[PDB]
Amino acid sequence: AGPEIVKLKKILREKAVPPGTEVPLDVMRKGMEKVAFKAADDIQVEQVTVAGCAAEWVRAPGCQAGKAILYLHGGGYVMGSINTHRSMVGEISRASQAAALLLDYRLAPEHPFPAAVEDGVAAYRWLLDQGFKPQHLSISGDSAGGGLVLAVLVSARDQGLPMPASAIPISPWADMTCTNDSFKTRAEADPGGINKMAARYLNGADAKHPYASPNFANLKGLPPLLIHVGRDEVLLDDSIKLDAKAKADGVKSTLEIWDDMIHVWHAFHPMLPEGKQAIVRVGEFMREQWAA
Repeated sequence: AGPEIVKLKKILREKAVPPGTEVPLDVMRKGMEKVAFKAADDIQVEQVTVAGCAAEWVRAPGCQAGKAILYLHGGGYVMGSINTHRSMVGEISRASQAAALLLDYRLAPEHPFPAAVEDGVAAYRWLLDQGFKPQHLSISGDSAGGGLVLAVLVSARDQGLPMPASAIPISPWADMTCTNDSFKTRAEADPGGINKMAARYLNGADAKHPYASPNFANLKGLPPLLIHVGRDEVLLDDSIKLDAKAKADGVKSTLEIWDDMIHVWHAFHPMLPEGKQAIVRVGEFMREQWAA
């Protein structure tokens, strides 16, 4: 075992709604805004707009000259925002000695798929039109953000974009049909409302569309991947298959299933030792890919 996730699973259990209570969308969004972590005080921010989206360049101490991270936040594609993900991304910047571009890409259901892919690609392109050098770039992202990381890669590659040096999807949702065992096998260990979000993002598009659900994509050509995911999460299967397909596709990845972990446990770094360490390790990984 270990005891910090025990306290914290108990905590998260008492705060989740029931099973299948039906939460409005602005009620869910404000929820997330109201309980989002304050970024550490040593982190600095600087707002920018990019491809018509608001953004923050998110810089911790340490940050090196050429380097950058296109960070994409999770939230189901229908929620989450610079603010909800500022704290964790600070930490990932601290661990990786790079500044992050923390994108407020378009959300459904006002902006359905392929909107948020069109934003990712456009931000990446922008980083390049700023003269960040592909091999100095990394791209990372939790949850829905994690699948998008992929989707932006396939997408940018299809359009002739030089690939970045690493990509680090965290607990990615890369399969919008949500049909994987882990939704059953793993359900009792996590805290379908995730299907309503597909429906919201998809808005009737092919749910196996490569750019929506990149576990059905051609990944041939993409850069070394490090994929994080907790044994006690519903989304486990999405991460193993991500690893399978990459393998299948020529790509390097290191799947690291962390046990007794839950969805994006990184986000609980302020009170969670594995939080802190998973983040450190995300850092080592892009630093490693960059040193190469």
